[PDB]
Amino acid sequence: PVYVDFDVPADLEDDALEALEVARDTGAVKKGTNETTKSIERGSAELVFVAEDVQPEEIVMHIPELADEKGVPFIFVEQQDDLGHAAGLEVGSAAAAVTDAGEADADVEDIADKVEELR
RNA sequence: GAAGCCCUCACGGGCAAUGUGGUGUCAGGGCUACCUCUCAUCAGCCGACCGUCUCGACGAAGUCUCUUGGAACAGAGCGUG
Ligand SMILES: [Sr+2]
Repeated sequence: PVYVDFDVPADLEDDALEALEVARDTGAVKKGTNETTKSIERGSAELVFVAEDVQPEEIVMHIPELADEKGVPFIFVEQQDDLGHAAGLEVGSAAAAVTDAGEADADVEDIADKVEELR
């Protein structure tokens, strides 16, 4: 909420999670705020997800600005456990990063595009 | 970066991407590229001597004479470990 600066429509979040699921099956994805953080720093990240029900918020507060000064596009998910399920985890995930999609590159592109428009 | 931990005989359950586990800890470390090599460390297995304290077993040689005395464990004489 303090790091969130725009609401994402359930529909968009839907497409993003699906795109993320086919990303792990095909391409490569990072699970965890730390791994997600290094990817954004090493530049090996295409799309990073960030849960919105993260408490404490400090764990993810840095993702937004870090992503901006790195061109890396990012999107919010209303729930932490979905992101983890989608990321293929048996647990939750405060943040996620698609380290190069996989037969989803097309979708990822649009989502990023759609997001930028959503400001 | 799930390669992990806990409970249960098992089935199964719980924990864990807000990081279990690997690596590492100033002879700094890590990574990339090399040489060599380990007996350092950490973990676990086995597992005492001796010594000290206490307890216990075993363990030599007179119960001879006279006198005094209620009593010899005394005096005098002979004898022993
Ligand atoms: Sr959780």
